[PDB]
Amino acid sequence: SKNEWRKSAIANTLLYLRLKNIYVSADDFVEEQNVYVLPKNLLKKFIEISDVKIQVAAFIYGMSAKDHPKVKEIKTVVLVPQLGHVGSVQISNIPDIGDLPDTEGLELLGWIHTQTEELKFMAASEVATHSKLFADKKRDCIDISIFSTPGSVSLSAYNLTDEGYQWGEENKDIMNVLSEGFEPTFSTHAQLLLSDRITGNFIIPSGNVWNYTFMGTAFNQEGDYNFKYGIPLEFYNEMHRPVHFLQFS
Repeated sequence: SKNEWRKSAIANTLLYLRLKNIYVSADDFVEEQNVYVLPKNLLKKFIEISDVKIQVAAFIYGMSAKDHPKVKEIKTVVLVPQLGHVGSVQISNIPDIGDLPDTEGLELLGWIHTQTEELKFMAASEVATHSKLFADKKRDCIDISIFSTPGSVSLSAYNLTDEGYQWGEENKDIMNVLSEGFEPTFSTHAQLLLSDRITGNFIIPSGNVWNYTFMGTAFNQEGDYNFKYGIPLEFYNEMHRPVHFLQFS
């Protein structure tokens, strides 16, 4: 619907106001665990480009800080082609950004995403998505979950347990008419800090578009996509609107 598209784009124009009230998860320090540090500028943009209803996700990359090897500063957010849902998101593969400058020395740290339900653990869909991405690759990757609701955003970071990965691998394609054997205790608290004392940037798809929610037939979940440094488009940018052509070859 043209009218619904117009209304939904307007609804997102107020998302910047949620950055006026930011809540970050905190717990007793554990010296054996890493501390993950998110630049405020990345959070601001990430929220600005998100949706009030449909989940939006991206990969986080970074490296150790100067003061301490166990402080991981997030340098770059990689927005990859995805197809979002209420309560879940289909994310394309861990991206190849090796051909880009200043990517040497960057570690894959995990993923970041928005959600519209307040929880104290990774949801069933979160667990499945996380396992699909990281189970055979890098199990120490974190999940930064952002509860986005009128007036505010709340940030919590999680690790997935081996039990969590085990169960996630048994649920390969998502449809939450499911969740048999799901346990809220599959995830543990990871240590997160928000900081305006550091700044970060974005890597985006070579063709700019990342939101395939309304272009499902063109989405290639197992696609080999190309990437570049850039400014990410907002969810209801007109470039994300489906268009049709009649072909004569």
